[PDB]
Amino acid sequence: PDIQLLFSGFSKTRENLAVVDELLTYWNLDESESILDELEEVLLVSDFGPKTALKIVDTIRKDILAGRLKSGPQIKEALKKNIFKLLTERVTTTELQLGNSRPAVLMIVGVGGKTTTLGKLANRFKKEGVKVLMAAGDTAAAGEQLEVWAQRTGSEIVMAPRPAAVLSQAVRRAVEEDFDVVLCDTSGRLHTNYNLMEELRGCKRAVSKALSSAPNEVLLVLDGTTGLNMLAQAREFNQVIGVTGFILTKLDGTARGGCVVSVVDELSIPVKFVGVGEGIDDLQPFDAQSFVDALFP
Amino acid sequence: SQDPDIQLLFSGFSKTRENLAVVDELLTYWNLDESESILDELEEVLLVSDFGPKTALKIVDTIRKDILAGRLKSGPQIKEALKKNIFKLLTERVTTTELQLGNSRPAVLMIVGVNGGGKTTTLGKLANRFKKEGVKVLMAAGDTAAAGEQLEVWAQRTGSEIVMAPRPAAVLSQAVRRAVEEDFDVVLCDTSGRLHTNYNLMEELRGCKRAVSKALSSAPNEVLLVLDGTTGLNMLAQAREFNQVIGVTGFILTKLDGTARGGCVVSVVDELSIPVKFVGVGEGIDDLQPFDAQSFVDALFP
Repeated sequence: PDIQLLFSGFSKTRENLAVVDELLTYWNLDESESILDELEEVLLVSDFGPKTALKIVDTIRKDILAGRLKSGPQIKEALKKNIFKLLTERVTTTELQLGNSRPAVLMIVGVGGKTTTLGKLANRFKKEGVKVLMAAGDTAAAGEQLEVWAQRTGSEIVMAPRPAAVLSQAVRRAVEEDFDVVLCDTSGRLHTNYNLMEELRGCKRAVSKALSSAPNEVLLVLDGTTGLNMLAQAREFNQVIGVTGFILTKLDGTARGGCVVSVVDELSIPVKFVGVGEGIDDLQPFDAQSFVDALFP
Repeated sequence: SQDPDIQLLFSGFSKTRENLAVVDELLTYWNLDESESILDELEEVLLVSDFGPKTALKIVDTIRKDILAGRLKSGPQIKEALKKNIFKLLTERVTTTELQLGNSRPAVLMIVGVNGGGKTTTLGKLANRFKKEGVKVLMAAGDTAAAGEQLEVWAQRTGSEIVMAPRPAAVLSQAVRRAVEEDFDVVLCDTSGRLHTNYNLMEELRGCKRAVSKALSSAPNEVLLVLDGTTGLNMLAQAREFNQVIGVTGFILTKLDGTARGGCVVSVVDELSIPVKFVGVGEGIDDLQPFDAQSFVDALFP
């Protein structure tokens, strides 16, 4: 978890949020409700969604009316703590759960971003001495793009033609050849239809048939530049297949960084990685405290 | 000037237009094999500018059908259809963007919304438009206490008269009565509002509407909801809430020069079926412009 990569990645979001400090020099009990309305609107500008911003600021209001918070600096500290709590109190661990046995199998799903993320995940595993096999289940440039990442990261790759058969072939090969992790690509569209839905579920079934412990992770890749708008496709994908974690890409230069909090809060599924740059190492594991410190240093 | 200043609109939407500029590049990669992939990418570019998921879905879905039907066969043609579909969404369902001042005077416009200061500023810039057209304006400080003082400054800058306080309904009714007696052409009313309505505030706003209609049965002629454009699509929550309290006849979307999320204009018209009547595109007093769907589309996609 590279702190300066996270810090630079959230610089545009942090710039909108910087007005919060200015706003809270103006705090006293008499002028509080107006100031908190303005605070809530600052959060909405950074894509904390209406419900998330409501609950963050509502907790602060109760604490003020109860006498627990009685200064700008104290309110600022409560804001940070409440955001940390929203990111952590309900969700399971941000860590990948690879289990006891090998191979672990990770399915990557979502609506090019997926291909890039797949490559950067492979690079992380390779750096730790882990033996990776990629599976090109997005059936045709997708397969070729994935091949470049394989060669680039020193991973092996299984290619096509039916996605389910590609995935099951890769899982079988990994079990036979003592691979530690299989990284699967899958087909997806912005709007799911019956057929695409049937295909993705069929992929999950083929994977579980080839290896009953699989998939260990289903990771949904979302474009952070769409901000809160990503919730619609996230809800849809989770209806198709049990998503175990999110990967939010392209957060670098987004001003809409509050969407990270909203997606965790609304969907009760952890964000596991954030993409904070174009570099191969710019896919970072998510940590709630580091994220909060990046928005509010 | 009932026509919008085109260069003010153009500069006002520059941040939105810069995200939307990638559309042309994207469409250079368009062909029938990758059509579905390209249109997904297109739809995502719209989402970045806060065309909301439902609005972006229906814009692009029409293009998908026209492609499958053979009507569209090129990047340029798809680009043209994109612009036309946005124009249609902005115009096919809503009533006129014009203010409806009616036959008799005074007309009465109530300004509502969450942000006292945005409302106050909008009120002042509306007044300035009326004054420039020779219209005699009376302001009513119904947001009951700096709100009243801020409005007083705008009354002065614009040469408008003002009625001040302390209950809002009584202030509004006093101003409407005064306008009828003293032959004013338009009364511009401020009202109280918060980000989240409670029972009491809700009741107060409804009480203001009732006091206004009792003082003059043709009033209010307009109920204009002022929304902060920098919150983008997030403004839909407070817009739905206000329209449940009082019959909103038009939106005013402010601070649009500060955001890339200009698609929120389309989303609000699409979702709420109520026209956007003005857009605020700068800090200048003349930077409140009357809305026109064609001009807006040309500002996003020149």
